[PDB]
Amino acid sequence: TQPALLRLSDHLLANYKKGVRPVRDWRKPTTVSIDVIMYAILNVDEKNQVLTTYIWYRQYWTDEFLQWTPEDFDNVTKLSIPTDSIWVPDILINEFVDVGKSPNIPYVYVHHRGEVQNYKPLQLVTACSLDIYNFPFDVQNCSLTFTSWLHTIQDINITLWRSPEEVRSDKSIFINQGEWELLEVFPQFKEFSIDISNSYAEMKFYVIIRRRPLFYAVSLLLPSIFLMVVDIVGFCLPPDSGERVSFKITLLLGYSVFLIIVSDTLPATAIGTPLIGVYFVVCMALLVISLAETIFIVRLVHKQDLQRPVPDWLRHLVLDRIAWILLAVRGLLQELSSIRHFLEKRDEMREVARDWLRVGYVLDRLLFRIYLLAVLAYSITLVTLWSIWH
Amino acid sequence: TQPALLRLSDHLLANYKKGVRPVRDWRKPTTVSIDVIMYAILNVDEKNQVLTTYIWYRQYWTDEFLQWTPEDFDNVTKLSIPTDSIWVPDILINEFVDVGKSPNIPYVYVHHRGEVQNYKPLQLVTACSLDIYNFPFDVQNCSLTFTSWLHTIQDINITLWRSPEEVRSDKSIFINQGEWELLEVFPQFKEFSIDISNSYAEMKFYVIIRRRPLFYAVSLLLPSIFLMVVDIVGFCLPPDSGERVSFKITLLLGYSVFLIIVSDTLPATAIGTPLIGVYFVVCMALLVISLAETIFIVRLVHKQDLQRPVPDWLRHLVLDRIAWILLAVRGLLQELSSIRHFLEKRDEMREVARDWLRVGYVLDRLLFRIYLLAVLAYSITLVTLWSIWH
Amino acid sequence: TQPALLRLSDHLLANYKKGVRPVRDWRKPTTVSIDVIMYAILNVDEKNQVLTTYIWYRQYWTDEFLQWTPEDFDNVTKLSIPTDSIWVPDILINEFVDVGKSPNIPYVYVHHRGEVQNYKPLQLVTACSLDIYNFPFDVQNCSLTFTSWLHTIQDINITLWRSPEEVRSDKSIFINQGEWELLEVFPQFKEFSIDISNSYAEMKFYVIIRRRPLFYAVSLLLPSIFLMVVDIVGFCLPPDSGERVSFKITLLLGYSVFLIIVSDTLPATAIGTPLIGVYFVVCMALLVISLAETIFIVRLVHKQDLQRPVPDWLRHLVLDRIAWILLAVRGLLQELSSIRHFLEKRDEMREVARDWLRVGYVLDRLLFRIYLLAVLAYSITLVTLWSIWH
Amino acid sequence: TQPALLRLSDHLLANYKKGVRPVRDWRKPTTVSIDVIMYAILNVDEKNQVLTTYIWYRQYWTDEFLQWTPEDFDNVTKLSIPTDSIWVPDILINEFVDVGKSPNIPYVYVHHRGEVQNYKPLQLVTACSLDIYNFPFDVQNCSLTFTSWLHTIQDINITLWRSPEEVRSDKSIFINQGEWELLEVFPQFKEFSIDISNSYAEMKFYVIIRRRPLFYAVSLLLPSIFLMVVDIVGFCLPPDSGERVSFKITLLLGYSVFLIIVSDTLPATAIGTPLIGVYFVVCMALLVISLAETIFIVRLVHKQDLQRPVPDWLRHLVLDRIAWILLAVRGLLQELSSIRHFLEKRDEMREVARDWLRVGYVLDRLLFRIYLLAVLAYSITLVTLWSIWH
Amino acid sequence: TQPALLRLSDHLLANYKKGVRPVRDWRKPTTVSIDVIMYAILNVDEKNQVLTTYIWYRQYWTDEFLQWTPEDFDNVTKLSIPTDSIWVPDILINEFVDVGKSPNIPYVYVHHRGEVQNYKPLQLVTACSLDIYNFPFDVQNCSLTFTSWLHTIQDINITLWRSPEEVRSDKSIFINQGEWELLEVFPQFKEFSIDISNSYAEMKFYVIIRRRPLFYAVSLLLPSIFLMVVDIVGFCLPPDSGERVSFKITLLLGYSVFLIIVSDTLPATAIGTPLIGVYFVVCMALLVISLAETIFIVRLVHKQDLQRPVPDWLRHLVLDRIAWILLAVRGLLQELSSIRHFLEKRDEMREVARDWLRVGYVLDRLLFRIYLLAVLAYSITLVTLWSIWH
Ligand SMILES: O=S(=O)(c1cccc(Cl)c1)n1ccc2c(N3CCNCC3)nc3ccccc3c21
Ligand SMILES: O=S(=O)(c1cccc(Cl)c1)n1ccc2c(N3CCNCC3)nc3ccccc3c21
Ligand SMILES: O=S(=O)(c1cccc(Cl)c1)n1ccc2c(N3CCNCC3)nc3ccccc3c21
Repeated sequence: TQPALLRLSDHLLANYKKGVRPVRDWRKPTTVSIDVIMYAILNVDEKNQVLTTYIWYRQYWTDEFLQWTPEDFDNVTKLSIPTDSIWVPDILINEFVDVGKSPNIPYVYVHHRGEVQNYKPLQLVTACSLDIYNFPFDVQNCSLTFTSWLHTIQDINITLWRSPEEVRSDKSIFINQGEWELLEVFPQFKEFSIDISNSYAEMKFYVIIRRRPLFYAVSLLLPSIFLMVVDIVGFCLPPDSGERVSFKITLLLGYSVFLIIVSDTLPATAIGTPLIGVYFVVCMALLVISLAETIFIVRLVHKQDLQRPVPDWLRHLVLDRIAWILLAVRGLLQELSSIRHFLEKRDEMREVARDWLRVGYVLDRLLFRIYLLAVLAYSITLVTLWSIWH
Repeated sequence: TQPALLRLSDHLLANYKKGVRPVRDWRKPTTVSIDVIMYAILNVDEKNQVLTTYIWYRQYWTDEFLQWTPEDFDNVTKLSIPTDSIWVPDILINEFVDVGKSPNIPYVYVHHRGEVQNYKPLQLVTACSLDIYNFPFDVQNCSLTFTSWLHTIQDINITLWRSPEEVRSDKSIFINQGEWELLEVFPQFKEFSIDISNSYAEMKFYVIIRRRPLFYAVSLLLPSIFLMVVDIVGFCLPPDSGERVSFKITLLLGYSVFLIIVSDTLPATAIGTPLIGVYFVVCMALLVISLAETIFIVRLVHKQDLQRPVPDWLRHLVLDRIAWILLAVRGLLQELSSIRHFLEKRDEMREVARDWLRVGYVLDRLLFRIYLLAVLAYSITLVTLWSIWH
Repeated sequence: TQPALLRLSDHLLANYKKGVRPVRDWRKPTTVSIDVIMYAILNVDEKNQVLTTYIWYRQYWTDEFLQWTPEDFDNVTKLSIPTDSIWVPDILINEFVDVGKSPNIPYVYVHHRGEVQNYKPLQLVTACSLDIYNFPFDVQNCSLTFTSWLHTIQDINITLWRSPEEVRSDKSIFINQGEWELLEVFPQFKEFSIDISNSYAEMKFYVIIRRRPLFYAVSLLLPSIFLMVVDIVGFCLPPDSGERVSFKITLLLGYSVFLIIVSDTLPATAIGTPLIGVYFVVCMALLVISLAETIFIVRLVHKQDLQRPVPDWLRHLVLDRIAWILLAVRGLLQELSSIRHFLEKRDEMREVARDWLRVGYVLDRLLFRIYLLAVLAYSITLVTLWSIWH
Repeated sequence: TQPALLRLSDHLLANYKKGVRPVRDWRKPTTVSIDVIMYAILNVDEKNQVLTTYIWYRQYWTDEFLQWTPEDFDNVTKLSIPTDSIWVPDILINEFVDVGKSPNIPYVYVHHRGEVQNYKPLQLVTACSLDIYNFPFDVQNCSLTFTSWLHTIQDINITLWRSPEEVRSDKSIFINQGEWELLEVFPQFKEFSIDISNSYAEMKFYVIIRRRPLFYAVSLLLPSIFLMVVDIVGFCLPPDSGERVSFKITLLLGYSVFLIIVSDTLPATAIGTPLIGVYFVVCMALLVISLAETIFIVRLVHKQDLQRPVPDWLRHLVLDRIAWILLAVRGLLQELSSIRHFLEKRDEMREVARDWLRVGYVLDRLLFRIYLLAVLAYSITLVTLWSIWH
Repeated sequence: TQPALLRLSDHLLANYKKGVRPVRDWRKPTTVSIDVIMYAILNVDEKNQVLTTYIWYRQYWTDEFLQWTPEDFDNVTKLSIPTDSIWVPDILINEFVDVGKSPNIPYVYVHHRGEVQNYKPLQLVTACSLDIYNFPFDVQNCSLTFTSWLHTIQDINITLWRSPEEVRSDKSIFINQGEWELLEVFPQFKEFSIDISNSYAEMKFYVIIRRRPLFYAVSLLLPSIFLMVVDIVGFCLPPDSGERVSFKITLLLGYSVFLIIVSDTLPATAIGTPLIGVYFVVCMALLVISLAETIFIVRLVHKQDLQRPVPDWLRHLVLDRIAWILLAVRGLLQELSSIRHFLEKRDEMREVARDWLRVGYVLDRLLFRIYLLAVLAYSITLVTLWSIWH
């Protein structure tokens, strides 16, 4: 007479207590079968070490009070029952540090043998240990531990809806083209217990994610390479021009402000700084070495009246070995003699300055070649290190 | 006797179970008809790849328990019933990554034949794949998938309130003068199923939005064009002035800090960087070429005592082809001869410096003309590329 | 015997259905009277085009079930009834894009003739079209539309508690000394309908707000005026000092970084950039013109050995019109003749350089006077434009 | 037989209506006594003019239905009753602009004569007029107004739990070592009414808070003093060095970027800018005056061939008053005469340059002393202004 | 017949009042035992002085109404009861300034003797006094005070689940690899009372946390050390080069912008600035002393025509003590005499300049050695200060 669904709901939900664990025998536990599918990785924050993810969570447990024979209710084998009208296990993650805002699913499926299926999306804000030692190429290993917060293993036990390999290989609906790439979700079962009898069943899903380094390529490689290129270009200025040192100090200031600004996007952790800091300080050291070379050559070639003739050893070395590597008539005569003396003194000072300038030019050429070779070696080493990771 | 609305509500809502799917026959599904109208696009986030929109959502389904004959209730054909007192389908979006804060509508309209109409505004925070390859002019294609989270197609099915063309052409109440322009909302129906029998009905609304490029015109074109203009202006400084290199390095530092600052507003994605990065690095390369030309000409024209006479080939080439393209009396005599020798040496050095300066000036003029032509060609290419898109 | 309030509440709220529209005749609508008073303008966001305001909202409608005769209840004419125990119209704003967090008022006043008065504070996050074409002095015109989300005009109709002039003139409790100044709140009634019979009653309150320009006076006028002042000061440096160009380029870099930083506080919209951008780029053009003038004069006065005597036309023009507007004895003789020749050549080069320097100085004086006049004219024009708006 | 608490709760809460104002006579009001204790000042935002505070709020009113004789219930004189089971006045603050997240207290104490005590912590986000005219040393005067949102003075009246002096002197549990120091909380009672009969009782607590200036001492005084010190140091460079103007312009750029950056932490209001802006622009004007003095002296001492002998008046003044304040033999003769003429011309130019350099040096010394005296006077004035405030 | 759990729940929760404190005798209090385990320190905020932590909180109290004999219910000794169906003490923290978002645990364990165990995770936003006097190495001492907000010690009393040593030594599940290291959690019991009879029981957990200084090592030590190194490198430039002062001022500008930027990450408090500010201003003073030395030596060695011969005392001192520490024939003769006079004057000026340059060079060498020794002493002092803390 009455609709089958209405009669079934009246038969089930009448005198049904939602605060009672649904077992006819209190000794057996309610085995909750669990399944997790990753949807998206909303945020990985290396500063506070929290991982924000969106997952599709489903679970099913056998409710021994929501049972009926289909033949008495017009052959209905399953129906939807509100989640607030039945007992629901309190399965939640240990790693929680903040409650996620997720849509509330008001209905759950109940079968004629008691199986209750609960589908629900969950947004998770979980704490994790984020090691950024390989920051541009780091692969993270985050853990999600689903366990009952109160019930022991003798009340609520947790298993997997699907085989572990199927959960591992599930990468169908994951949002992929973001910053973080999901590798696998590995489920593992352990019994957490710090007491002889208080054993708690937990299910650990090791969410393994790999960062995509192409995000930071333009941000990191381009400015440093550009500034080394302009350093090489500016090395060509003559040392005695009087502007080479200004060029070098301006370039060093530019690199310093670049490093200080990029430090806002480079994370840090307690165990250690990311390894690319070593490369950045190596580039800083190369720029400082270039500046020191410029200052030394400027010292060599600067023309001041205290200059003395180039020593024999320095002259021979630089200009040979390094080069091959690379009556009132008497009263009238006195005034002319004095004028000639002054001109000779000026000419001798000019010649000494010329010799020092030649030595400085040869040394500058040699040191520029050495610096170019060092820069090429550093770039080749970086390229060959990047290649093996590919 | 009693008011018609009160009697109707008592007749309907008495012994009415809100946890039961409203069908007299459990085999037929409840066909939920759906309609979506876009109101505003609150935020498009290219970093986390989430789209925030506000939509006006209405749905109607046939409730087979909320039926009456109007003649028995003073000819009432419809009435408002609280949303919490009736069964409501759990239609929600798959793309959800965060629950939106939207006003709660407490009433729904119910007709005398069971049709229940639910009007509700929804704020959506949905994940989408944002491709910014054409960042200033990119058109996005975001999907909204409305489906029942639990019920299969044999329980809840989804259709459209209006024809697909009407939903596509709906741009009436959309907030238009913002950053993002709505092109169309294209509805499509698919059956999502990863099981033989567990088929789920879904309705996909492809929200297609086009960015307005005029937002970033002042931010991008103006600084680069201004810095190229000042580069052209500063190219006029004489190479031997001793300040041209300082001008060029200061300009390069300014452009570098501009690029680093503007990188904070330029988004990036895993698949690739926006194409305007190519244009920006081309402008950087042009500035670097200008600096290298300045340094080369400074090398040519710098006056130092090691200068040798201009070679025959270089002199002929630059100054012709490129130009057309563009007794104690004897003792007295000795001192005078020495003075004349010193003056002649200084004059010869000055003349050699003059020849080198002339060659450098001619080369600088030619290279300035070439650089101006290259800049004009680049600007014309950019303008003609912008024209075809208009 | 029993307290009058208890008896009255038992008489009213017993067998009272809160899901029924309170009319004895379903044909007549419930006329809801609305009054709105602005408290504060929490935030006006020109980027996402959302307006955040706090208002004091009160409404009253005639409930035909909450009626009694005072003489039967100890002459009680009004009482407070919980808001959750009575029917409340679902009046809410169309412009909503996010739900506002506002305190919940648990009680409403009910009179003996059915009038139910609902007082409630509301925080509103509404979308609006913000035109910043006159950004420092722009007056905004935001609309708040109160209407029933579900009920048509035949069920719920909306009017005004007070006359439109009284609502317009209400500026008593508004927080005034903030950034935004409230001009008026203009109420207007319209019938929103996109169907023959589905007519919806709405009440539009045009919130008109004017920005106070004194916020940005120090932020905008002071840096630009200061940098023009230092440009005028630095124009006094001699062109041949060798540091005027460095001064000008440093000043231009400072103005560029100022503009880039201040762009973070200058909003932009799709329809167009704020008009003060024109003034800012005019200041940029004036600085660039100053730099170009400095470079031109440096070109004129720079002393290099390729200098030729000043042409007759240029000399006459600049130095008149612009100025008015503003035997071994023979062997001994040969060496002396050669020395005299060298000294004469050097003196002639020095004299040519002196003539060119004089011409450059006169031209620099004239162009400095012209630039000062142009700057004064620009400042006077800005002051006059500001005065007429006052 | 039964427990005393259970019997008392059954006697009280049975047939008890929580929607009725608890008075046997509706003519008398429920006098709510209010006490407020400040816990912490979470945030004072001068931009949006909102004050965030945490307070400990307690109130007690006489409930005439929750009365019993202790002798009938095992001498129980008080008990805890859930807040949701009794009538609670809707006392809330007018100044609210956002609802505060505060813990919910589920129990209230009820005495045997009806006194109901409600203890609750409250987080308040209230709008206030923040005058920052004395920004580093400003004392704010914020108002908290507790009143019933609906009930008039004939229904709910408000008084103080403690005497006003006790509320004023309460600074025990306030968090003190933060940025803001609490001076006093002054309670005042007023009757808010804009109608003859609609009088509302309100209680205003004037929260008076004084900012601690030691927060911004390092941020403001240190950079300006340091840049003044380096300005004084750089004033010692010789004017003819050719780098003094570059030093001054670099220093000016540094101060400009410092001011622009510190503007991000200096708030502004509609009524007026903070007074320390005057001091900052005075420092800026001092730096500009130093730059102008440097440029003027550079103009005086610059050596160019157009220099003319120092005028008699300038020479006398600067160098006295300011200083005290601080045959082929004839053919042979012609060539020597010409050489002597050239040397004499060069020597005369050098002597004129020397005289101008001496005048410039004396003037530079005098102006440096004047500038040092002005800087010392400004620093002394600032110190003596700070002393009187201490 | 019926399931044991259902019968037990019916026996307990029937006619059970959840608003009544569960004691058969109202004179005895409900002794709540408290245990707290720290999970993670989400955020320590020194600006607003708030501490955000996640803790695992469990409590148990004896409910005298939830008691049964196991033999009558199939030997059930414990069961799970919903938290909303029983009386729960209102234990919450005094230090709260904002409510934390934590998962809600819906079940609590109840034993057959009345013991009710409540497990719950809590996110705490508590105010604390953060002293950053030793900012890089500071250890904080934050207090968490658990007490009943309403009930006095005669109603609810608080003790510890475990011994204080066990609570102190608990560092098992704390997230350790973050910025903050947990030292211990020290529980202490006090009776808070400001009245003769209104005594409140409270339990204080002194959360003691130590910051890990390795976070800021790269951010602080590296830039200052690098800028000192480049200062030492640039000290080698010859004083008469004309670019040493420009190098020094550019370096000072770089250090100034570094300090201004790093001030954004250096917190400040009312009681005092962090001690590393002293070291930073010492580095500033060292750089300023270097600049002043450079300016002084530039003054000494600058060549201008007003130079006078080096005084006897200065010459002797610097060049000895500091060095050891480190007829028409007559008409023909007149012209030659005049030429010789001019050449002699120029030579004498050159010789005076040479002597002054020698003195300046010796003084510059000595002062560079002194500055290097001072820098080495400062670095050694910093290293030895860091060693003793290790
Ligand atoms: O044995 S313990 O007292 C213990 C003793 C010493 C070190 C440690 Cl680390 C633990 N203990 C065991 C589980 C557990 C728990 N969980 C119950 C199961 N679901 C998650 C919450 N919360 C707690 C909250 C506060 C204090 C203790 C506990 C606790
Ligand atoms: O007389 S008024 O209409 C009036 C007329 C003209 C200017 C002004 Cl400023 C007020 N009026 C008086 C109190 C009051 C009120 N409070 C009731 C007491 N608790 C706080 C809220 N809310 C309102 C909300 C909207 C409109 C009016 C009011 C209002
Ligand atoms: O004696 S007091 O009036 C008092 C008098 C003078 C200075 C001080 Cl500092 C207190 N007083 C004692 C406890 C207490 C309290 N707690 C009850 C126990 N749990 C936490 C909240 N809230 C309050 C809220 C407002 C006003 C007073 C109190 C208060």
